Order: sequence, then structure tokens, then C-alpha cells
Amino acid sequence: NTKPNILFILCDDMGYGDLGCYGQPFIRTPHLDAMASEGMRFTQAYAGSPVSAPSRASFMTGQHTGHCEVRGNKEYWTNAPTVMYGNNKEYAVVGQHPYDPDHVILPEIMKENGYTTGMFGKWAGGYEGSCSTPDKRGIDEYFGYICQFQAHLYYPNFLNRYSKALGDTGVVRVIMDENIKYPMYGADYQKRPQYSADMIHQKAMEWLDEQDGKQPFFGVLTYTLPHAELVQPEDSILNEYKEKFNPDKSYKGSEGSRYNAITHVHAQFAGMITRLDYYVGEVLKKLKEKGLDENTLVIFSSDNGPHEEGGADPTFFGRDGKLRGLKRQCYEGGIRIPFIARWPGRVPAGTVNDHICAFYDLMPTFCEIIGEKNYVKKYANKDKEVDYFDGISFAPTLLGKKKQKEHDFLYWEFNETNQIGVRMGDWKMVVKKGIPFLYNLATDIHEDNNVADQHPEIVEKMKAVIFAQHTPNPHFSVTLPEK
Ligand SMILES: CC(=O)N[C@@H]1[C@@H](O)[C@H](O[C@@H]2O[C@H](CO)[C@H](O)[C@H](O)[C@H]2O)[C@@H](CO)O[C@H]1O
Ligand SMILES: [Ca+2]
Repeated sequence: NTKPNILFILCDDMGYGDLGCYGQPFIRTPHLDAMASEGMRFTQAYAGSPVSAPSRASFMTGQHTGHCEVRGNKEYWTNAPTVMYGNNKEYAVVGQHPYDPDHVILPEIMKENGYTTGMFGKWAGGYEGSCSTPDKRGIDEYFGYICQFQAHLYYPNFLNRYSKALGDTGVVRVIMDENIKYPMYGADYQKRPQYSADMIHQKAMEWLDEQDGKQPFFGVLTYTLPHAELVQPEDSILNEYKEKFNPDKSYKGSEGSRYNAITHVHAQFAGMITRLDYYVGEVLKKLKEKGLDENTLVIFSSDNGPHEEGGADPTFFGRDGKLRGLKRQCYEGGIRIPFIARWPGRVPAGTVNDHICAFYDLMPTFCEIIGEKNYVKKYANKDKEVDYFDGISFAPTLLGKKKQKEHDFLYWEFNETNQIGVRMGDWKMVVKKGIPFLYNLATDIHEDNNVADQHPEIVEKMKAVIFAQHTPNPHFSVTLPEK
């Protein structure tokens, strides 16, 4: 301990069944499988939300989406002025709805505990010049995509940086000086040579290189893989899967979505996950090389369930999977995610953990690990009517030990599919357009058999949770069930 280092590798749109160690049959994930072998594989860990921005917001704020300022994907670039990068028209302001500036986020707690903070990849927590950019919210070294929409292109016009070390005064843009010579869409797009996932990992690894045993570090590696578009370097990883998958399918492109057309989509998606796995192997190798392995907790997870964008084929990859649904659904497949922890000599090796937990638990979990006691009394905003903190530390079960507290419920709400999810032990409610559906995850893991009619008292108990946990948010609307 003595303030352990923490790396949180949070990937983008990877399903529960997309890793080898969670049963994926078609994709090699040797480094994450070995991480699991040496660590703890969580079987009932959940995203903050079935989509990116609120799931990441839940992790950052320690709040469920009945309370969180961010409960959906909200764009601030739609009406932004245009800037030219070569012949390419680009938005002059990018990004999503900002985190509440009056509610603490995890990096700020780590800064108050004497940590240095890094974040490499997707921010998705406020647009350029907003009150919630990484510079303003406790990140010392940031490199990647401020904007989730920008992140659709793996060969973008620019990336974003805030580097204390370089004396940046705020977030800046780093132009991809080779990429902007070519179009953003069509036959010449793949002439772009500056691949963001490699560049962002290289910046993360340069940052990890600078760390030593002295000052504790907190790194958030929000790598965009395997989020669409399904375009990557045409290298030995991709070619392995072009050889393996036969026949394969293709994707015609969506210029409006910034998803380029591509061929061999099974090979592209498998390649993206094996590429990400190789990045994780490089992180773990670096910690060992620097003598930091025994004092660093590494967690790998995904922000939400599997996707069907840019040529992704979750039906194909889901052949052996147990959970129903995709990204944007409050069915188990939208919200239950891979979650692997490794901390040699602290987290018991080769374990499975069934503890029911969600991303809003990470804030109290980390606070417990770093010895930050009574974090709510310390960080709660006294100027608010009420400052919500929804998490329960799972530091005890992570460290194999006693006094592990249990949630009465987990809670999700999501505007685009108009859904509310509640999990109370074996019981799972999905509200769809205000109508409750009820499933037993012990007898019906795939949520095939709506049994609301057989359990009216359970339906009322779980609706009571919704009525108690949902507070109004003027930006993100869901239909509550009838009272
Ligand atoms: C104009 C518009 O919103 N375009 C959408 C795409 O954004 C959308 O993709 C989603 O983009 C959001 C951006 O915050 C986020 O990256 C999601 O993960 C992603 O799915 C796409 C839906 O497939 O449709 C376009 O019309
Ligand atoms: Ca995502």
C-alpha cells in the first residue's frame, strides 16, 4: 500500500463475452487472459450506463444515472463553427455535456491525496472550453480525444493534449500533420498514416516511463478500441484474422457517423480487440520493468456492452454468450462488462468474484484503497441541497477479505431506448417506455421470460427503488412507471 499506484484501463464498447477469459471463442486475448490468471475476474460487475458518456460520468462522479449530471450522449459540436485542416472541414469546438463543476470527480480526490494523474484516450466529460475539461478537473497529463464523435475516426485531423510537463495553459489541439493531407472519408482515407490508438498508447507509455517509486500515480487509460470505426493498421494482427475468418462481411460506410467503409469486418473487430490486448501486455510489462508491479493495482474494464456499429457483428462474436442485448439496452448485455483486477500479493490470484457492483462504486473503492477515510464528509459540496454519492466500496472483496457490504439495488436509466434497469439480487427489472418487465437472473440469465405478472410485490418493491433513486434532469428524460 503506502499509497499504491492505480491504473484503470477502461476500453470502449467491449461486451462481457468479447474476451477469451469470459468465453470468447474467436479472438485471442492472451495478455488479459494471463492478467485474469494472476488476478480476480468479476462476473457481476456493471457499467454506469449502457452508453459511453454517462457510464464514464458514473465512474468519475461516484453517482448512478438517477442522480448524475450526465445520463446520455449530448453533443455540443453540432452548430460549432468550421476550421479547415488542409481541404478537410472540421468542428472548431468538439465534445459532450460537461460534468457538474460543483461535484467532485475521482482524479480530484487522487490529486488531494498527493497523486500525479494521467489520462490517455477519450475524455467525453465536457467540450473544449467548458467547465469540465481534464486540465480543470484534476488531470496533470492528458492526451487523446476530448470528443466521443471525433473518436469515430482512428485517423483523425487532430488529437487533444493538456500536459503540465509541456506548460500547456489548457487543452490544445495537436494536428495530425500527415492525416490532414487526405480526406476524412472514401478510397483515400486509408492513406492517412497517423493511427490514434497507437499514438495514444505511445503517449500513455511515455507518461508511465516518467513514473518512479516516489510519487504515487493514478492513470486512466480510456483507449477507444474496439469502438467503431472498424479501421486500423493493415498489419500482422489484422492479417492473422483475415486468414482465419472466411468468408467475412463488409461495411458500406456512414460519412455522417465518421465510420469509414471497410472490408473483412470480423477480421477488423477481432484485430481491434487483439491489438488492445497487446497494449495491455505492454502496460503490464512496463510496470515489471520499472519495479512497480507489487505497488500497482491494474483494473481492465469496458464502459458498456457490445456494439453493432461500423460493421461490428455481435451476433457472430456472441455465439457462445449468455447475456441478452447490446449497448443502449438495460438488458444484462448492455450493462454487464468485463472487469479484471490484478495487484500481485494483494488481490488473490486466479479468482472469480461474483460481488454485484457498478462503476459508481469505484470512487469509494479507490478512496478505501488509498486510506482516504470519510470521503463523503470531505468531498461533498455543502452549498448543494443534496450532493449524491451512490457507491459502496468493494475494496474488501477485491483484497479477498471481510466486511464486504452489499447493495440493496443497482440502478440505471437511459433516454435513447427510454429504459430503467434495477437489479436486486437474483431479480432484474427492465422498464421499457414506462412498462416494467421482470426477470430472474438465476433461472433466466438471458432475460427471455418476463415474469412481472407472477411477482406483483417484487415489481412494486423495485418500482419503489426507481421512485426513490430517480431525480429530474432537464437534459436527459426517461418515462417512469405508473405509481
Ligand atoms: C449527429 C450524430 O449524433 N451522429 C450520430 C453518431 O454520433 C452516432 O454514433 C454515436 O456517437 C456518439 C457521440 O457522442 C457516441 O460516440 C456513441 O458511442 C456512438 O454510437 C451514430 C449511431 O450509430 O449515428 C449518427 O447519426
Ligand atoms: Ca462505449
